[PDB]
Amino acid sequence: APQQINDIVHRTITPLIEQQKIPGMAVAVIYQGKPYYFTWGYADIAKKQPVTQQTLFELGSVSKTFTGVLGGDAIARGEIKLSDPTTKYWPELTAKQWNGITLLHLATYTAGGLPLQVPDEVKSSSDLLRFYQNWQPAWAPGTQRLYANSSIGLFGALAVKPSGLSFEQAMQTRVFQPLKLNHTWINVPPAEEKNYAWGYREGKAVHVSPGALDAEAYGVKSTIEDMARWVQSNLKPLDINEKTLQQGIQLAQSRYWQTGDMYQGLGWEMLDWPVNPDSIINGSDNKIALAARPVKAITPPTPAVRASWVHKTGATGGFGSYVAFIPEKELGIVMLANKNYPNPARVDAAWQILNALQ
Amino acid sequence: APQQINDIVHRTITPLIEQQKIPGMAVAVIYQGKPYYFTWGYADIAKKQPVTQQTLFELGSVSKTFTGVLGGDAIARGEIKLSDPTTKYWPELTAKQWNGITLLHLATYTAGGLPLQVPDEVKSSSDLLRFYQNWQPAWAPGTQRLYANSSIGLFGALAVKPSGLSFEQAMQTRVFQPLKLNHTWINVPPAEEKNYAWGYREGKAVHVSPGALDAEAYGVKSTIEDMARWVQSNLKPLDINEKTLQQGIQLAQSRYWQTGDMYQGLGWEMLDWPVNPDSIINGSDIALAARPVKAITPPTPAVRASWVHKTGATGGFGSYVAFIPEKELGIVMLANKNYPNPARVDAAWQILNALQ
Ligand SMILES: *C(=O)[C@@H](NC=O)[C@@H]1N=C(C(=O)O)/C(=C/OC(C)=O)CS1
Ligand SMILES: *C(=O)[C@@H](NC=O)[C@@H]1N=C(C(=O)O)/C(=C/OC(C)=O)CS1
Repeated sequence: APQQINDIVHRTITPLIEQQKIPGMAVAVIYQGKPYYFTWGYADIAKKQPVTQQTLFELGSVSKTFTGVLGGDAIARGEIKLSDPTTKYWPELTAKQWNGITLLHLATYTAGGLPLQVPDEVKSSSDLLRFYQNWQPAWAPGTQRLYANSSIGLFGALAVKPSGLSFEQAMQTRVFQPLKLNHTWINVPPAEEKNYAWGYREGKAVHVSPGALDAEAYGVKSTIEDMARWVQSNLKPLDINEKTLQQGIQLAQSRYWQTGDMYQGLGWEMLDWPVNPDSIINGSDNKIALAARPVKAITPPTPAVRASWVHKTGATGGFGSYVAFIPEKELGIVMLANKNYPNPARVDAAWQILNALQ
Repeated sequence: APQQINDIVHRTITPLIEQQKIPGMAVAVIYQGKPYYFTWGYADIAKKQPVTQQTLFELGSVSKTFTGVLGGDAIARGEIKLSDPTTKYWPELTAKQWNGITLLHLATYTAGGLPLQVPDEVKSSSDLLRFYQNWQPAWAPGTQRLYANSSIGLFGALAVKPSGLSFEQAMQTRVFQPLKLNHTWINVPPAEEKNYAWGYREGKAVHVSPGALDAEAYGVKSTIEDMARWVQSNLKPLDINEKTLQQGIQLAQSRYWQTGDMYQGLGWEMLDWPVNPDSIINGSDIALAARPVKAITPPTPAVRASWVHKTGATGGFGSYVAFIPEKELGIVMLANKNYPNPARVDAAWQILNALQ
């Protein structure tokens, strides 16, 4: 790596790991379009297995960026429209509160207060229909953004209905394969288990538990190499050969709603660059990031803005992830750890690094 | 051309020219991506000059397709947003009816009843300001569509302000040049007058008159070759090398509003394909039809299975362009008489339906 990349990464990430007591960490910096990789510590503390370029980490809510782009691709294929009623694709969802809730509201957490989590007790398809049929909204559609796994989770499940493919099969064949993400999985197969990091929570080794709509909201596992490729793809979508995927990545960075200084994409969130770092740093703390906020519709949505900070945080019980990039600067960063440590500390580190390099 | 293309075109266009008494016509069929050209009759009856592939015709309102694409390319550049208020780009528009009227409303005829024509007495840009300030909407913004040159014409004018270029210069540098439309003009240069057809209105030779926002709403002249290249560009925007233009073409074919079976783009109008030919044939015809619109929220990106089209007339010319992206199929009809729109649509549908 150029010395200026090594110096700012070492000075920022290495101390963060000490401060947060992170067992293992991989970071990619994309600089003038090319990836540079850094690794620390252990994937599995008991085995003393080092983090490598092949180590798979739980991306947690970073998965929503794959879901947003898979939906973007289905729109480009003309299979779905974000203006369509949710009930077009789930004809069994007939209760009256759903009138007026569209795929756009599910994808952007604006349906009117669908809950942060799908309840743990929901296990079957039948449980899931009953939970949505029984949900009562806190606000009208398209008035309030409330971050919610049960919102974008349902979007992803419905987006793939026209294709007839399972969500996993659509994600593999339409997104992971065309981008050569060859070590990225919704369900880690036996061959990859030896590379699958353990997460650490209260010192115990953990992996995420099965949950309804887990694949669509928080279920992707990936390596630092494949996430570097994912950043590159989202930095420069016109390089992607497959027309509908190139389109889908562009649609996932369109600005659909504005709250404060952020804009909501499909999975991705965006702010103009240069950003106020205190804004993304404080905004990432869960007391703000999970609060309801009033949205202004952006009518029609602004196409992807090059001069943006585009980012997403993600956590599972044992893992904490962050991805951020600025298309205009051909610059990005991926940070994967096998401990769930506070968001502001991720955003602050990533900001220090990217701001040094632009 | 392949004998089947030849035969469908000639058995359609021959009787059209006879029945409508058209003095000169040029047609291009785009079939599997490649252009095939046909020409008939006279560009200049008095001078006995035939229509050729280099004859310029007035496109009339087909010019709005170039204005919608130039707008789409300005949005792709980040210079404007369709969600911007009009007053952002013309802050002298202080009259209170302008609050809430966006560039999207201007581009799609939904501002609330701006009129079809800018009145003839509007010359200067101060007369133009006074016209817009004094205009009284019939409706709230985004509730009814009323086709209007004064609506998309102002959109064209404002969309280029951040660029710092004249509308003509932006159109030249950002659309005509990149697409090698080198015989397409807002103002026909002296060197190209020998190729400018006359239009014919009641047997008299006529050309379009200057008027305010003419360039933006109805003032482009072009050849059948350059119009075939325009149709190719709109059929396959992914082949275009300039990234903002490729995107601008896509934005112009997004579906912003629905009324009946038709969707409004930026300049272009679209229907799902296959189309009921009655929907487009009668649909193309009335001096004012005000139609309620449903917003497409958010707009649908350009749908490949569409019949995408635009009609156009000036006092002496009648033009039509239609294409179907998923079949790589298109047609351009240019004539130097303004004959009824249903006759245009009917011919076009009878040709393209036969070729797919
Ligand atoms: C995605 O990461 C998702 N959690 C998935 O398991 C979101 N991120 C959170 C976080 O940043 O920590 C969430 C914490 O939720 C709480 C504190 O209840 C949940 S939503
Ligand atoms: C463009 O062609 C424009 N005339 C410009 O000089 C419009 N042309 C019409 C037409 O195609 O005949 C118009 C019909 O008006 C309606 C009701 O759409 C509008 S003026």
